[PDB]
Amino acid sequence: MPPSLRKAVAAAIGGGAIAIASVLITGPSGNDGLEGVSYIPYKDIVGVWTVCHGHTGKDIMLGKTYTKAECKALLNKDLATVARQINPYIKVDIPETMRGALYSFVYNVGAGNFRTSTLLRKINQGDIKGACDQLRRWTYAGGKQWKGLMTRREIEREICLWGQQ
Amino acid sequence: MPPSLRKAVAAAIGGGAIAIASVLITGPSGNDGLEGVSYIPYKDIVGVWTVCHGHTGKDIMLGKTYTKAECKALLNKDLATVARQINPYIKVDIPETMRGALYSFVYNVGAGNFRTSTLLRKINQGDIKGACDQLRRWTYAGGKQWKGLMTRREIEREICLWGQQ
Repeated sequence: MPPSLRKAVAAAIGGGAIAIASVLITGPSGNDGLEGVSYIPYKDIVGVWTVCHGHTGKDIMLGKTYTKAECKALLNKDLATVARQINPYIKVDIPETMRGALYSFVYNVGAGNFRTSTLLRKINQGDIKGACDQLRRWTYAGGKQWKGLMTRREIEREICLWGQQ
Repeated sequence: MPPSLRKAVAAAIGGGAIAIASVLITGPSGNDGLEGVSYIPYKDIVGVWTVCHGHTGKDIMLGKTYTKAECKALLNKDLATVARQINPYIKVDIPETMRGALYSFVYNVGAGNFRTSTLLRKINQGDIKGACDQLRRWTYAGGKQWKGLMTRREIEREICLWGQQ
């Protein structure tokens, strides 16, 4: 992964899994994360209105320009939700970096998908490393494998393994 | 369908399939259709850089704020590309309204999915009404049905059937 990303993540680690995921998502510069960004709401290709760093919800105001700070609060709020949604499903100790990597993965694929994942099963068997490899299976959409998802999962995979090599 | 769209598509008919498809994608106002719109490029959910009416390609200037006029020009080229991609595969005559609906559909799901569809199979065997119904089967992605695609397919289906009712 880009050296600038490694560095932003390392700076974020003291903030814990939330800060780490936040960095993966926005990138150090706010433009350059794993998630696309727009300060004006837009319809994605499944017809869902999206704003900021991929925030979705019925709170989104159509004719409105969101501030950098409004977007930060939305992300924090959404990542808190991700944490609440998956943490009780994780039943072994894991590094804050892996947890952060998982918030990013789930921010993308959704908590339902996480809860029924083979990945989660591997985690709970104490198979931390193998759970990290499972990220590779999540690179398909619309019946097709996507280079952008492959890259995204390799980066998520790397933070996943940040502790263990 | 919304009456405003009905009027727009009706006005577009003399302009052929491309003008019809343009109405569907950009909407009656040119600023609110089936497909989303952004004037600053952004990375979509499969990590692909996008701008304007969902334009993708090697010609996207990341630091540029695009104008409406620029966005419509790009859509125009992309629609001609969709037509080039699918028209040789359609062996029977179909109304312009139906072909316009198909451009919009293929703009969403891609020419690969179209070329292998049961939808196309039915078209070329003359089952036009059956082709149109097939659209309703294209509302799934990431293992779930999306209300936004269901609404889109219904709009595209109505146009697809414009001729015969």
